[PDB]
Amino acid sequence: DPAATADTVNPGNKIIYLTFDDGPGKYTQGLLDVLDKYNVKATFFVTNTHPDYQNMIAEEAKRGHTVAIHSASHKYNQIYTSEQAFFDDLEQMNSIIKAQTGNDASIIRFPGGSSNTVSKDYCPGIMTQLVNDVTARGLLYCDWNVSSGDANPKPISTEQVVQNVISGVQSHNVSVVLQHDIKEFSVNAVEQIIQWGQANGYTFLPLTTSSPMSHHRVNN
Ligand SMILES: [Mg+2]
Ligand SMILES: [Zn+2]
Repeated sequence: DPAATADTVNPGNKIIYLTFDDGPGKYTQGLLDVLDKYNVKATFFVTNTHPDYQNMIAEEAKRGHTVAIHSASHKYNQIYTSEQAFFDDLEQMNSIIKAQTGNDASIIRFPGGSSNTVSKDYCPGIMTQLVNDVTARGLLYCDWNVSSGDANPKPISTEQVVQNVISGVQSHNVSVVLQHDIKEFSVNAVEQIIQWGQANGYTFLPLTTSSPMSHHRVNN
């Protein structure tokens, strides 16, 4: 029930929240350098899939970005077998974020989105329970309303990612863009996306606890 949660703060008009899933990884440092070049803050929904880059979580926070939870294991067949397994994994990821940044996470992004149906193969009904359990735990969750197309099993070109994000943003006064910073071709699109947005009156912001969240329909 939306009635039970605090109002969010209107962020203004022509807003873009660039967000990045599945990292950190080998391309994250380069992405941080690009964001610094344009003085833009973003949001990272992190995993422990590539623990050789775990210190990038500390760097993301140090540089002013929002560090949020995606999943420690990012294994659907583990985290979606029970509420208990999901939160064991979520807590492991939060603990790494605390170790690295000094702070707990406040925001999460469910693997597959809150709208995913892959979780039906492991626990029917679990997403309906988890959106309520995450809320009861004082956590916020965010899906997205602009696809970059960078999740396709066959990669698209950097130029196609640029065009996908620029065209999707124009559909929304307030956009939450999904990219994955573990994909080199998609990271390499971010510079042109920022150039275009800044030249067209858009403001890039990081997600915070007072931001409006983007929520999909829950399908499981
Ligand atoms: Mg329960
Ligand atoms: Zn993911």
